[PDB]
Amino acid sequence: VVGGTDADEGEWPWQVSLHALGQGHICGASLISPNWLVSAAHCYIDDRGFRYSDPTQWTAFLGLHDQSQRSAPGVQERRLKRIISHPFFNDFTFDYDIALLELEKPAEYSSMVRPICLPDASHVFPAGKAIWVTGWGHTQYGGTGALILQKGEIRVINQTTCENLLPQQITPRMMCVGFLSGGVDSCQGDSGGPLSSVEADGRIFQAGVVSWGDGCAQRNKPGVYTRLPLFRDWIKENTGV
Ligand SMILES: N=C(N)NCCC1CCN(C(=O)[C@H](Cc2cccc(C(=N)N)c2)NS(=O)(=O)c2ccc3ccccc3c2)CC1
Repeated sequence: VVGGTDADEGEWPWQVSLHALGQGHICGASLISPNWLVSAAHCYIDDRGFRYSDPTQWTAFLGLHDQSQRSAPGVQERRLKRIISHPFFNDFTFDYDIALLELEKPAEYSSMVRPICLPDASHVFPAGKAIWVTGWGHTQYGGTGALILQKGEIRVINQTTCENLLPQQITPRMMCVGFLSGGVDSCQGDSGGPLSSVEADGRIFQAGVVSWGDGCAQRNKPGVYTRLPLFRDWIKENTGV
């Protein structure tokens, strides 16, 4: 996260960290139930040197705050039993960049581990609404990741403007969130993480999945996120959630 600040410990109990066997933090995820997490599909694509699509190659850390303190009290470690990438995911356009990750064993709800609420299919996160992006990703484009979870406030951008800023790259499954001036934005390593939106009664709903961006925090290049409401039924059908 670029232009963010240290989050308070336990401030985002739904934020999860996904480590690949011997590679440390690779992507973020969100806890949505005792057994399921939501993340970005592009994080689980095999490459010639490593099988990122193999659930046994991952470890999820829930209730984590500092990457250098993965054993701290309250931090839960879990293995993945399965990775369900959206069938329509497109590695080239990044359309349908969303995945469901089944925990090998249930998360234990605590003050540091708690699911984020999921929005109904018909709900719309309005342009201009303040949203929170969190993650251990880079704090600067071409920089390095954060040890302490970072948080940043950004805003939903009008879909038409989004399409115009990134021509031939924005599908209806995507949504721009951030600022045209840049400054605050997600970045490498934040992919898979959730957008947290404070709703009418203070409860937090997931407004999207960190997916991609042209650089990080650049002017006129807000981050592109996978929308959530559009996948409510898909999540329910695949996880029972
Ligand atoms: N085979 C593979 N391992 N492929 C990995 C592809 C890529 C997917 C998403 N990523 C990004 O979009 C980054 C960083 C980023 C991540 C999330 C949000 C934002 C944001 N600005 N809000 C920025 N953006 S970039 O313009 O620097 C870039 C794009 C595509 C690339 C392809 C290959 C190598 C480097 C790349 C960098 C990181 C990695």
